[PDB]
Amino acid sequence: AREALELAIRGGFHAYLVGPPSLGKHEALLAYLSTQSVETPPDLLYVPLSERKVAVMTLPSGQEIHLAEAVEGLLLEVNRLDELFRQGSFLREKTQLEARFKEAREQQLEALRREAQEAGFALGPVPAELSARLEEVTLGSMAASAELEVALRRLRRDWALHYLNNRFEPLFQRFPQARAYLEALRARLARYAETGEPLDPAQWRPNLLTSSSSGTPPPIVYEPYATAPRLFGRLDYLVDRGVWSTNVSLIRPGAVHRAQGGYLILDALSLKREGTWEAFKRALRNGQVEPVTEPQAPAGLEVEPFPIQMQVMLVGTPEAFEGLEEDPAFSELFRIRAEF
Amino acid sequence: AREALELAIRGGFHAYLVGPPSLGKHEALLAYLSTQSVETPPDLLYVPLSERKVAVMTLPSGQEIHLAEAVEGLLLEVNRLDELFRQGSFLREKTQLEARFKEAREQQLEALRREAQEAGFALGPVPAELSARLEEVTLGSMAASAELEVALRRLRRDWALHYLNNRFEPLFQRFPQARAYLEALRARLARYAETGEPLDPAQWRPNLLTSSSSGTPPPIVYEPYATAPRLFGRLDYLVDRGVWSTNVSLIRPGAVHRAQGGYLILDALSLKREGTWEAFKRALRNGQVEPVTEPQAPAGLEVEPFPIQMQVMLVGTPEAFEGLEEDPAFSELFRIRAEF
Amino acid sequence: AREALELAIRGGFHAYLVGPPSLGKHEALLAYLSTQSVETPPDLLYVPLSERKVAVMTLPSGQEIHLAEAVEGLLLEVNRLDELFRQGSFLREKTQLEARFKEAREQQLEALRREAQEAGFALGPVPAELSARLEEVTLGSMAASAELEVALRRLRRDWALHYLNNRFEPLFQRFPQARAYLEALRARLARYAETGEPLDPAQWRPNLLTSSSSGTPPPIVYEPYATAPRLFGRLDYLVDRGVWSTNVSLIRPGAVHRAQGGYLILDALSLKREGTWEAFKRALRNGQVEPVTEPQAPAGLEVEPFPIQMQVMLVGTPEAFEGLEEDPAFSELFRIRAEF
Amino acid sequence: AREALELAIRGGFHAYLVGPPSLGKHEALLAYLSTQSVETPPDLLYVPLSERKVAVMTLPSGQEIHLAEAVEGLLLEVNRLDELFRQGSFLREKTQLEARFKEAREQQLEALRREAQEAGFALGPVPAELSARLEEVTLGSMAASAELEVALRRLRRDWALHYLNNRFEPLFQRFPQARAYLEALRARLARYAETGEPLDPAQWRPNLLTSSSSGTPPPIVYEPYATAPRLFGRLDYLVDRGVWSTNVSLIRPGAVHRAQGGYLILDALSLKREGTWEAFKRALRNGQVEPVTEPQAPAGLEVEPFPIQMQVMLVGTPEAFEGLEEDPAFSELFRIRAEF
Amino acid sequence: AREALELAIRGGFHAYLVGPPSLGKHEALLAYLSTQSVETPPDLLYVPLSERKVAVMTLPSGQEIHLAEAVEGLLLEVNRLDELFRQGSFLREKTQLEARFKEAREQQLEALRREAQEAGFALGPVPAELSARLEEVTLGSMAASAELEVALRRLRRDWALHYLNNRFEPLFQRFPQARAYLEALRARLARYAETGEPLDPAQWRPNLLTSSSSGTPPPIVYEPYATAPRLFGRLDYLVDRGVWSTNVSLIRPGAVHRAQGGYLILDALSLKREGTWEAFKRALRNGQVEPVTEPQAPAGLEVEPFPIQMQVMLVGTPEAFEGLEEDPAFSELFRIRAEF
Amino acid sequence: AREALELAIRGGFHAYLVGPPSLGKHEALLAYLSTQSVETPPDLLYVPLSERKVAVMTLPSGQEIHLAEAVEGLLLEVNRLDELFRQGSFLREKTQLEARFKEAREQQLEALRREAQEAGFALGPVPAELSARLEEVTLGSMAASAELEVALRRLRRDWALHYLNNRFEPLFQRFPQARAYLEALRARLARYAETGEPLDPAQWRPNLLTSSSSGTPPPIVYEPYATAPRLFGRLDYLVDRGVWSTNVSLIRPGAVHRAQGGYLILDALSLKREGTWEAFKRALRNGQVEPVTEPQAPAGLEVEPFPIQMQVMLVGTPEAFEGLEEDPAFSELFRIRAEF
Repeated sequence: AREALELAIRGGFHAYLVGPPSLGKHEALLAYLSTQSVETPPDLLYVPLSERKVAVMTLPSGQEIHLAEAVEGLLLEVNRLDELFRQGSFLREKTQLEARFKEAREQQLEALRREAQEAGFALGPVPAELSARLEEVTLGSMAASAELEVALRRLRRDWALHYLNNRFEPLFQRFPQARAYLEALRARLARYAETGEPLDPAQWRPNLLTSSSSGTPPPIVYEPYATAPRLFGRLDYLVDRGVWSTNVSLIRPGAVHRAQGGYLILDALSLKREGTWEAFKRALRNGQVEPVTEPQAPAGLEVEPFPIQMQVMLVGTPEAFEGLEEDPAFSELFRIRAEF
Repeated sequence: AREALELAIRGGFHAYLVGPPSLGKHEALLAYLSTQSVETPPDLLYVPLSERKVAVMTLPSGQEIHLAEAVEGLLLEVNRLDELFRQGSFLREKTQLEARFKEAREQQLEALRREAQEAGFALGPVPAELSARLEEVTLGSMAASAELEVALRRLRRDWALHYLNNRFEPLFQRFPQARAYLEALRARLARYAETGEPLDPAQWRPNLLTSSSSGTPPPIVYEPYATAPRLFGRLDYLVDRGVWSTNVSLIRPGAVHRAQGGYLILDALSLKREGTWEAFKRALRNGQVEPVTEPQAPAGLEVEPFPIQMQVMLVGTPEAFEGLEEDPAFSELFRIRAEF
Repeated sequence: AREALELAIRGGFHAYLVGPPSLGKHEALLAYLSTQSVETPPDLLYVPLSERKVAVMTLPSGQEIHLAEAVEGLLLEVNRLDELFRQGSFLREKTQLEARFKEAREQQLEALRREAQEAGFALGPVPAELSARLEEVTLGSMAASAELEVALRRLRRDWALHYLNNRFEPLFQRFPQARAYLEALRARLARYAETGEPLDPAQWRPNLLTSSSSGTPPPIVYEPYATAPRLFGRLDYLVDRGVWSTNVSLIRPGAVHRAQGGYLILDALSLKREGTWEAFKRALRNGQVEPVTEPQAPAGLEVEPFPIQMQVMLVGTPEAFEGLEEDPAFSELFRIRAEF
Repeated sequence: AREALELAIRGGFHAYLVGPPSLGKHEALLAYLSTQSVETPPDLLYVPLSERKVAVMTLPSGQEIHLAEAVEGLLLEVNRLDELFRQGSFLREKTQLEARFKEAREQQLEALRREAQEAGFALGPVPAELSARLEEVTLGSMAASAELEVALRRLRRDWALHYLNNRFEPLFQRFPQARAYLEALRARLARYAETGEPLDPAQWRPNLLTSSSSGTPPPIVYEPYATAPRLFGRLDYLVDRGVWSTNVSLIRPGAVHRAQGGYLILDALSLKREGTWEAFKRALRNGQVEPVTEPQAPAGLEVEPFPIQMQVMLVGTPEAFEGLEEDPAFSELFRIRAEF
Repeated sequence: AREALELAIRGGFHAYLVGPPSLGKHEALLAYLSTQSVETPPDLLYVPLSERKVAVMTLPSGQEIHLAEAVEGLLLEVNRLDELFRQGSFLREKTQLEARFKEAREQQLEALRREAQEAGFALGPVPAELSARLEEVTLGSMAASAELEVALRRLRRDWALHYLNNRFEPLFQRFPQARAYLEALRARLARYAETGEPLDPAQWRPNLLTSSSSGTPPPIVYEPYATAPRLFGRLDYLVDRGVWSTNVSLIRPGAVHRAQGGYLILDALSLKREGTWEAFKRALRNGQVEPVTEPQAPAGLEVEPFPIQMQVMLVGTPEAFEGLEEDPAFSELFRIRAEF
Repeated sequence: AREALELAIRGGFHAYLVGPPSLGKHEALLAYLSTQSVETPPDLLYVPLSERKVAVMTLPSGQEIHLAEAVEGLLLEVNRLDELFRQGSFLREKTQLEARFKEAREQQLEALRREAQEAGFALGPVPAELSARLEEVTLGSMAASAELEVALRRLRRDWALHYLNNRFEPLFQRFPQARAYLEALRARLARYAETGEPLDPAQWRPNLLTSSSSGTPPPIVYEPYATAPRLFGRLDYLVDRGVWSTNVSLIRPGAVHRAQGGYLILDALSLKREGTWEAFKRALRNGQVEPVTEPQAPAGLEVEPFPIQMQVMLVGTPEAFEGLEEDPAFSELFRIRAEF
């Protein structure tokens, strides 16, 4: 009874608690677990490495709130980049290379103008094969033109990175686990500099899944209703007019996200009724799971599978277990049985 | 005389050799140096991290030929990527998600068609505010359409990287110094997969500057004609029609590139006649230099400065040195004077 | 055709070759593969950590022959241990502590003898409660006796380890990957010292599975007959009289063992006919497999799963593939299809 | 005087204090030293790696109390292992392999029974060489029987280690210096699982020798009575009936154990009177010493020598030193002499 | 205005603030900066590696006060060394080797005395070539004499280092960055032992340049008067009678020393009036500067250049900047311009 | 016999071979050992860290010849330093600071000369307290004079180290174990620069003790005559006139030096006859020994103890061992006894 339960707690083990038909057995296991304590759990959370790609991040317990606050500051850095490009020192480097490209165009124009022989500046007949020369200058002016747009972009980029490396340097040393994510944000702010294309905060913020936990009391989730979305989390979508979209902030946590580092108490009967035993088995066997998506939605995300790091306690009556007990994988995963 | 010279050789020192008006003093210093030997020099070379950005790479002596051969193989990998996208397993993943996007469009079309009330399929009057519904479907079909192009790109990309990581893995372990450059090539082949846009070999190949050297005999360059381009190298350009362009293969080595790890014998008189003392001073003081460009060309490269790693021997007559000798920086850089 | 095949070879990929009914298609793929070369494969082999437990060892290519030769020498070390216990220096430490235990017994005997009052040495009536004293001495002599056997064992052990650490020290530095296995052998020789119980060479030798390979030509196995034992290896047993037994030398290699680092050419039809598709799928998915045992044999081994490190080429006719092609896992594992 | 003493304290030095015949000179040196402070001393303690082998452990100051508390918890884990073997999931693996061995015996019995020709089941004449067959089955049933006991042990072991690795993992990371000792305890609990043989707490607990010390005030021991056991500690024995025994908890600390990290004030006269100068000299020279045993006791321990890590101050009158002063080793060890 | 300023603060940037003729613009920038906070600055300070050589040391913020206190204790260690050489154990090693050298002299004297043939001890005629023998003994006695002084020095040295290594060991582990400096002090105390030559505290103490700073508020220096000595610090000299001298304690901090880790507010007009723009430019470009010396003083120090680690804000009116604004290096260094 | 011997060889063990009175038993053990092979022995040698201090160096087998050749080159570097100080660039820095000190003296002289009031340049009466001023200038000129000698030394030193660091840099990377010794040589060449005091090659060369050995055949020394100097090596002395001296080249190797990595065959009888059993015991117990010196020589060296790294085989007749056999330390060190 209590001994089997203590054994489950002390061992690594997933367990199942078997009791009489009376209800609220969950609310007694809960009271019991909430007097224990566990090893401090890290913060596990989702972050966007791009608009489409979402990774799992692990931070020391308590640090995720601070990263999120730091990210809100980085988003406002677009206003600082704007002011940076109003500075005279930048405007001077800028016109300086503009003149470099005016010069090249407006000399090949003056070499094309010294056709005082048969032409007179456009803005004969006949041509005379200086007709080719006209194309040289045209094609060349368009090429110098695109080459100038690019060089301005590269210029804005370089200035932007000079400024941004000062903002980011403290962050890398404060959040070494967030390194790839901070690099992704830095690149994206650099692209705002090149392009002027504004950031949607909702595509770039970290998605904190649960509150940080000391371990005392342990994280504990009771799930009476075991659907796939409630166990595994789900991805929501925005449909504005006819347009579908989605982003990292639209991932909604399930029990595996909220119970990280702790205990997940699950109603067994509900697990059977719902589709979910087979998928639950797979999740436990693999150590990870993805959030539920709507198959055949015209929008999507590449989401890293979320690791399973909790201990599961199934609750039910003998009758409730009988369907489960006849599967050989049941006792392989749920080694300990506990009573009353 | 010989002692001062030995002293220069054994010490780290830049020197100057002072001799009578008779010519071929260079061809005697050369004969002398070519009996010495030096520490094995690494291969120093230029590689493109992008079409516009060029970095310096250091490889163990002899390895650059092998990297260059490996790069020629990587360039031909575009043909392998082509065959990869003719595979049934890929075509099936491809049509599979095509159908996913046809489904979404051609159901919202059938929901838009059940306006048998006042419409009849286009391909009244009046509208009736199902007019808005028509736009939902249009805007939504265009969005699903762009979302599909992107997802195909991401699909081709992912397949491409699966294949390319097998080709690149041996290279990273064989050429750990070439890591950033190999990553740049891998990304570029991945983009050929996304885009179909072919690679210009000349933009992506490493530019080997000198033959590898054992150190015996040492690398030795004699430069009788001390212009900036011949000392520091230069960047060439292609002008085809009126269009200017340039790339990493158009960097032409100077003496600082060819004398790496060894000796640069320089005619002193020529250094004075030409513009070049001031720039030479700067190069030595800074430990690095860039190749000469045509200022105000409408095309350019971002080129990492090339490190100076040679020992310089100035050759001349007493008269030839007098202009140099009156500069305080002269003897600071050229500590040793040698005779005859 | 050749292109798809080259693609399979250059990529990491498992492939399948589809051809006309004509036979010997295998002998042509073989001729082709045997002109390639692969990265040098490590030696993968089975070693016993105990009489019952078998682990996988990885050695640099070519080193396994040398370990096996070293192990043959270690087995003969039992003869050296025998001579060690014939040495006077050891015999003296030995009798020295024998006397220490004779002393303790044969003084408590002389304290028990000074019952000249009512006794006379055994080897009244009545007893007189010196009856308890008789038991003290008995129980005490038996305890001192067992304590002496143990101390002799500990003595032989310590001497044995002094000698054996000199033999083993070069081995640890020559074969750092073999460390746990060498420790197991050292402990077992130490136990021969304690116990006199001889070693069965067949329980302690490493089981080399294939000849070492440079990579040129690659390891290549053709398997026309795809039973579980021939793919995965098997465990044999000795039944001498009615007694069952087994050991690490009775593991027989299959194709996954012989094709390590190279290519496994497999007849597709045979894979279907035999039980084996499902188990083959599992092996590939898991990256590892165990050798086949006779279920319900009264003897067994704990065998570490052997990693799969080969590239598989399925050979067949279109007809031969049709049963396979209708499984979604087929093309997931066999990405590349090649012709003729 | 005070200067020589300060010099002794500040230097590393063993010293001797020479004073008038008046008593309580120790109680004045003590008052003085107890105002100083020293570098924080680690906890040095004895732990059992087996029932017979005792090692020295070093822990950060204050951590030994916590290890000892953790060890008390590990000892009670035998109760948890008991409950573990009452679990249905374990009982099922257990009968499962019991049946595997019943099957093998009770089929070879039915093959032995089909001697309906000349036999009739035992539980002719004559034999007929099926007499050999009877032995096959007997010898084979005994072998299958022993093989079953072993397999049950191995089974209990494996389950036990699954559970115990969860209990031990936090300990290894909390007490990395205690690693060998925790491994020894884990193995011993695993053997309780195999065997049912209970642990004697007194053989497995760490033996804390002194209270932890901050360094302020320093550890200080005054020893007026310099026998070998009081300086070096001793090993006690239990003699219950006639049986001798001993264990790690029966080691009694001496001054070298209690003064670790600090000062040992020693009466010089007493050092002379007692046997102990020669042994004290040796201890200091070697940096270590073992506790005193009763030579020729029929029980013993293998005890790692305990390091000497204190500074010694000899106290006496001029007369008291004269016997010591005439030994050349005296001043080599006691460099500083201090007065009054 | 405020935005440009925030931009300067958040970026790494040197800035200049342009305002109306009204005074106290500095006292407003100051009020503003003193509400910010910066990353904790290390302690940067000057330490003497010898009487003539001065290095820069970096310590964790707050640790320099503790090193300085530790150094004051090390200086007083000369008194402890004095007492050490009054110890009998040392005096005995000392006379012991004195006798060894008396013996050698006063036996070769007794071999020189056994010229009872023609001599009689000095303190004939004629000589007789025992005249050479007289010189042997003389030259030999002088050599044994110098060899004895040296051996006494080496003796005092060795004793001194035995004692000093106990004092220094805690310091090396407490101040690992101060390692070279502590080694220099240890050697110097060892030389006091050899030589008796006392230490001048002023030559050996660390020279703390500013108070340690948490970063809140940031270090801020306002410099209205921009002379070279006030910006860069200066070296003072002592002239006592006609004798010039100087030492590490005579280096006087300038603004670059006091503003380390923070902000240096500088009056622009004053920078122009004084000699100092050119030297300031150089300092910023190089990242370091040396303190001002009196050229052609007959005393000097070898002083490591002090790194520049502050952010500079120039203050002035438009008019005040015009002279500066026309230098291309101005805007290269002062990227941000701020108003009012 | 052979078995005991093989046992000794295979184990780590010191042994003793007991045989009949017939002679040449050594020459048979020798023949036997010279067919074996041992682990490659490092080169163990003596190097001078100063004129008085000698350390043990360990080099990879074969490298000591190369270090010795490198050292011969370093000794000749004094000739290169001479030429360096004949260079104009150095002479100019030199007179430059000479003038700086002439200036200071010959201005305070001209300030002392403007006593045209009551003086007239020396080279009244009465004085007039400008008498003090005369002393200021004198004392000041002497101080400026000594300060100049020092500054020239520091100047020569700095130039010398610039040159020498180029010569030494390859050596540090080629001989990382020789680091302290190379540093000592570099400092000594730097002092030749400061001082002009020539180096005695014999005080600075490494003293190679034995030829390098592959291990096949093993190093083997037979010692029939077991005096202390022949076992342990000795220090020689030079007595030129009456002056005693000694240096690292005057250390003469004994058997422990020549048998390093191998076998030392020792006549047992000779060990008894000579003083040497007690000292031999000590050497083995300590793992190291020093070479024999003449006690009470007026010259000496501080010599690091040389490690013992050989296996010892004592040879004799039963009679020869009897004196040894009765010492308890005998069999502790010589565990194995072998016959015939």
